[PDB]
Amino acid sequence: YDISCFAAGLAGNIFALALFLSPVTTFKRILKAKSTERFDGLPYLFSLLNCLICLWYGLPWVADGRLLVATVNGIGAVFQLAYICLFIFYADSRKTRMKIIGLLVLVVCGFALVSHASVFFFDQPLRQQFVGAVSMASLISMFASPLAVMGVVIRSESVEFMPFYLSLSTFLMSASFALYGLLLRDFFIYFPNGLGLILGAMQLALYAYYSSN
Amino acid sequence: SLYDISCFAAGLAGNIFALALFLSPVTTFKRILKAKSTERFDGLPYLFSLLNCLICLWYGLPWVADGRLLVATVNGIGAVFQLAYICLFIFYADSRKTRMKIIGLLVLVVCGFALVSHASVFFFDQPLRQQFVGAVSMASLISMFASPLAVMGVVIRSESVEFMPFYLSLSTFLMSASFALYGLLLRDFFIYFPNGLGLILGAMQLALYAYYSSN
Amino acid sequence: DSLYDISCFAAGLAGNIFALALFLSPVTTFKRILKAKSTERFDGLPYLFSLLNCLICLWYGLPWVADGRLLVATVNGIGAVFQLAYICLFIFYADSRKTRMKIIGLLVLVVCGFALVSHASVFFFDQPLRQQFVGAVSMASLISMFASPLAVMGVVIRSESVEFMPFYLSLSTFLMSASFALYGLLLRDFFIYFPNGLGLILGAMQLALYAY
Ligand SMILES: CCCCCCCCCO[C@@H]1O[C@H](CO)[C@@H](O)[C@H](O)[C@H]1O
Repeated sequence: YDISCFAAGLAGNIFALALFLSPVTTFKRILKAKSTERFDGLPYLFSLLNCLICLWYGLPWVADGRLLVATVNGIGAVFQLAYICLFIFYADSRKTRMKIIGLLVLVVCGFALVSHASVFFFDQPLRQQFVGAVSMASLISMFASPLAVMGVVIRSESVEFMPFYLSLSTFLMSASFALYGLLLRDFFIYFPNGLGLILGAMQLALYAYYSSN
Repeated sequence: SLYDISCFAAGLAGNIFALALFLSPVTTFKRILKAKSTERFDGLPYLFSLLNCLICLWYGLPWVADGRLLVATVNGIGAVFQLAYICLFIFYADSRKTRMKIIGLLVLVVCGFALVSHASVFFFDQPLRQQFVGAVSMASLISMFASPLAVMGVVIRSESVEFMPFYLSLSTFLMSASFALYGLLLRDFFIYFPNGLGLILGAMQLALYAYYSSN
Repeated sequence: DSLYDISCFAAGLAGNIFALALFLSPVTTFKRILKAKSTERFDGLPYLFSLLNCLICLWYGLPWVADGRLLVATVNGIGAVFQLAYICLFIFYADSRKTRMKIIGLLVLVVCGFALVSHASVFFFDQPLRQQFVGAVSMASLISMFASPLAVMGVVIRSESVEFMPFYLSLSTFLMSASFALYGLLLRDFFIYFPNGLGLILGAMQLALYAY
């Protein structure tokens, strides 16, 4: 019973590694110029903020018996950090440079603030509930982009901006982590990951629809 | 007792008043029905509304919150009506983009709702369940208020009450008042707060209607 | 006894005095409005949002909601009064009937709504859950206000000009945020510390930006 839970966690984590390779396309495009035209820099920053707070949830002081999420969000957050660090010097125009760096300062300092406030002001079991609520809120907030790109596919009647390799992996990742939180009976892990399972399932199905015809 | 009877009277009153609100888009859907076009109309609000009605309906049901059944009844009959609407629309939709958009959002709302209901009964044992489904529900209902506030804005800017009918505004004012009374009697915050907030909005709406209708 | 109290009251008073500059900040606009007698160039909503914030926080400050929260009621009270004065001047000096009606309607919504949530807070909730509720609502408000100065920082970074964003205002705001942060810190009240800690961060970033 335990073994299956742990295996599920490892599987979900390793699956997340695949989703993390998705933004490499714009990063290929940076050598010429890094804006990117038609695209906006902040989401990567946003994603890292999320991964930070979730990593906070993962740590043993906040919630006991919840080790693996700290692992996936940790390696994920670090890899994101690499992205923003790469962006800011290669940023186009000083204005963009300063904006992204500033927002980064905001994220790091703020996360330090909520980490500190969380560990100081809150005693168990409240601490877990709070950091949990914030984590679930972040994960749910993130889902906006896949829903939007789904909208774009419907509008264009074409998968012109939606890759399958990324999508299938994310579907598997949500299913796995949903199983993780469900088996662990921790709601904060289960719910958003289940919602992600739904959004991904819709993604795969609609992809079948527009790839077919 | 007098409290049981009053509670039922308030709940039912809210139900009957609300019925007008649910039947309000029947004119637009009749016009949609004519010439079988959804080109001119959208279309999405029925999804946002169905999601809301389901989550409040879940709250009403006896497993999550007991003795608040009339809420389940209004939200249920309401959800069926909205579902009929999105179905009529979804087949009568003009262009594949609109039809498939509505289909997708429908799958999204229904599966999502299933997820939150199931999680609610699974992960949560009483009374926290009631508190959770309550907060989610209250959040939804308060979120709905965006549209009438918006049309109040349109009325003020256009100095016209074209998009604000008194019959509807008054009826919804009454349902809000009634359910506000309902929660108030039940001493249920989750019922009282959003409908009370709605009572304020309906009151302002009726007032602005008075101000701008007179001339 | 411990050095809890001595720092505790002084932090609140000092923070309040530092805070005073922010409430007087838009008076320049009203000076420019008073000569103008228009309000065309300016809208209009921010004074209402700010009044809403100030009432929710003031309610939190009251002994009805929270015991031992004395200074907060004071600063938020002075704030609410000033904001109400602003809204009255804007609404009377309003440019166009549309603006006048927009503002009057929203003022009605805010005052009526706040009274509503006050009543519900004191009615439905018994301690300590009440303080937790009014705290959560207050915190959401205060954090919500923070969007606008961040917006002016965005405008400054994007537009090379450091127009708007006063150093006096920025320093005063950093100081008030920091002080009330210490107040929440000593009280071990999360709802007080967290938004003000965030304010200390935003003030720090702004201070950094004056060093263009
Ligand atoms: C969006 C969330 C905002 C705060 C929501 C929390 C409201 C607190 C619930 O109030 C009352 O507390 C009782 C316990 O004392 C409950 O058993 C009862 O059902 C309820 O009437």
